[PDB]
Amino acid sequence: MNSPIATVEVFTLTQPRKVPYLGALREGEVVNPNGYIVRKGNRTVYPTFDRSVLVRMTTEAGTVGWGETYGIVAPGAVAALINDLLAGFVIGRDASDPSAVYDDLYDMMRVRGYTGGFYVDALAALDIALWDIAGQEAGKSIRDLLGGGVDSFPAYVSGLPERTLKARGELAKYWQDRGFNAFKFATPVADDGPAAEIANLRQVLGPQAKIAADMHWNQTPERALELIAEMQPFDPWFAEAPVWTEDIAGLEKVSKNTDVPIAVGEEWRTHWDMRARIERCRIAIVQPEMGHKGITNFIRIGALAAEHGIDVIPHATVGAGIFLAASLQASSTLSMLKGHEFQHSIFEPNRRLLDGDMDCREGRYHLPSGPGLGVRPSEAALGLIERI
Amino acid sequence: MNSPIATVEVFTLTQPRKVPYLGALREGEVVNPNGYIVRKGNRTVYPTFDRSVLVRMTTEAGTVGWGETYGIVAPGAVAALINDLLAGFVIGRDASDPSAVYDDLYDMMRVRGYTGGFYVDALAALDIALWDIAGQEAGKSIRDLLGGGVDSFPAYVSGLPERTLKARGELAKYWQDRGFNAFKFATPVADDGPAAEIANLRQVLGPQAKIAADMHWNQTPERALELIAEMQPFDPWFAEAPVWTEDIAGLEKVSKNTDVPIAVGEEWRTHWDMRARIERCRIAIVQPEMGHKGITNFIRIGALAAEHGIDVIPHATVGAGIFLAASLQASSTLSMLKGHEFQHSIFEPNRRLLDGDMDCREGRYHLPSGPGLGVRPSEAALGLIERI
Ligand code: NA
Ligand code: NA
Repeated sequence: MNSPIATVEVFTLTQPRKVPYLGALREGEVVNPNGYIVRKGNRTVYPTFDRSVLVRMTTEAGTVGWGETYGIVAPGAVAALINDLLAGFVIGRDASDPSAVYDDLYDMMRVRGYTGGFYVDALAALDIALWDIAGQEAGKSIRDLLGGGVDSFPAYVSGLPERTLKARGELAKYWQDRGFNAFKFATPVADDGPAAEIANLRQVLGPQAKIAADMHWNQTPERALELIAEMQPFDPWFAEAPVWTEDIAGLEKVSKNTDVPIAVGEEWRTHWDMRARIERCRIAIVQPEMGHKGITNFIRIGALAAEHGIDVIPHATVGAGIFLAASLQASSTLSMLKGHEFQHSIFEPNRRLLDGDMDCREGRYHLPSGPGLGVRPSEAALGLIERI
Repeated sequence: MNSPIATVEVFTLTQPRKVPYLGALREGEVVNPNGYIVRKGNRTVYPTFDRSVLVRMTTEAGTVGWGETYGIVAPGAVAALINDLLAGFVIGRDASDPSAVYDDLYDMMRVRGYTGGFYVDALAALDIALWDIAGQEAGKSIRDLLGGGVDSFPAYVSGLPERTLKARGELAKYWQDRGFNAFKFATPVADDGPAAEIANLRQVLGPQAKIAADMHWNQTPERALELIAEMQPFDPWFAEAPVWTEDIAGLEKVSKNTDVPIAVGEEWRTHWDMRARIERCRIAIVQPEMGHKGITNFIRIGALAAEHGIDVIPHATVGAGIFLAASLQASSTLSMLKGHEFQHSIFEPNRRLLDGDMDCREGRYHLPSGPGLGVRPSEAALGLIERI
């Protein structure tokens, strides 16, 4: 029934970015070795390309599962973890209980403090591939295997890649006319500030639209609160990532001193990360990123949200569509799911990279139909992947 | 004058000697074909060879600094991080303000959640190399660059690698007679349990000996409190790692419900990790590991401990002697320093792998003389290093 894992193969898929992105670099920033650039304003490194890490996992019987995680930065890190260490402890196991395999792999390195970061990125890719196999072997979609899920849910527009405030609103209105009712903007994009941006968006989109602000971490708690106050006359849906990730005291302060819902969680890895915040802060929404987390982690974060009446609105990002499909599968089973980030500019071009009916239209994701993940890399994608 | 960094070279060094496991290999334990072994107790993975990652960093003027981090598992992860991402951001910088460079590197990935693990392992190795250069350029030891430190301080015996209770007591006494006054044992080891072990050690060593219990993580807070209460009559020096690292609520419960000092922190990476625990828990002792952390992080943790009256008792782990030399340099400056882990099997490799006069004799560490770290790899070590 469940055939042992025979092989674990790691790949990268690297392609040119197809969105204007270098407009964010306004301070004379220079490309560093291997194509990296640091934005001076937030000190964060960015790739000059799109890249993710893909895993092909094959049973003795020939069932092929796929997983994926972040590969934008030093994909050799995940590749080393899998090739040197983790693959050996997956091979010979089977997919009868994927979460048991995850928990064993996690346990190998937890006491040495590798409880997140690249280690969990690696585990995420293996976990998605193993659940894909489990579903295929059962003849069930992952969501079915997880107890049942819905086949569609709301999607919000993320990413307004235009140079001017005016053109950003025109882009949002274009998406509104396509049947989207929920939107998010990033505060560093906003030249006259987040208040002027939300003011424009609110005017353009009308009072019924949901308009969230991604505050993108780089504030003191006091400044975060000031900016949230400036935005609040325009009815923000939520304020996301008001302070640095490490600053739980600062998040606590922000969350207890505004009524604007606070959303966090894209950069977490496990429910343990969630526990550290919700035990201290007022968190309205969690925003898990499947590519960092894997299905086992995502399901446990979802269950913890249900315990505390916290809404779940998952993140989305640069990737081939494999971890996104995983996100949809897992998200669909969650009682606290309100909807899901939609990166139109990433999703649209990568239809070519996938076999499988995953769609997003008229403000809703439509889940794929097949057993397991329901998607796989297309023949075109297989021509592009490189071994790592 | 501080000359800009020209080159960053990454190596592994695999040792011809092997530190004992604490806990004899047991029926059913498997040597994986990948060269790793998972232990039946905590399900932590262990290597079959001791190995660390070394970094040689060279200025344009030709000053050579050395750093070191963990390499026991998947050293390709750190190597990829350094070769692909980090080295390019260090090249061109100088050692005038090593902590500024550390901060810039850390900031590149913090919003994506890479705030620890292998990322900070890699930063630790670079940070140690940069301080080594800074010292040599100033003609000052690292401790003198940091405002001055002691030239020696007490070491304690951090574990007792023998296969019986009786033999571990005899080994403790052997070290007591050779100048040691403080000892630690691992609670899962004795067949009769940790109360039986501490009772034996107390009887063998006498009232004056400090005897700590390393609880090795795998307890509920309730079970940890039960075991601590059983050991309590025998005057434990501290109870280390009573619950899982991620279980901050569990650590709070333990620390608030025993008067036995609680010690944690070898598997942390930054002062952020400390802040998350000390805000909620009663921590008596922090135990930073230089190989995971680097000088910048280690000193910040020391300063935070000083602010809160928390004792600092650093960890030690097998390596070539580079991160250990860094540990002694940084520890020597700390007002809260109350000792430092030692084991014969951990220290001994550095006698052949390092040139320099770092020592441990009669139960005390003695710091090397000379600028920077005051040590560098020996001809033997330069022979054995392999590029990665
Ligand atoms: Na997010
Ligand atoms: Na320790």
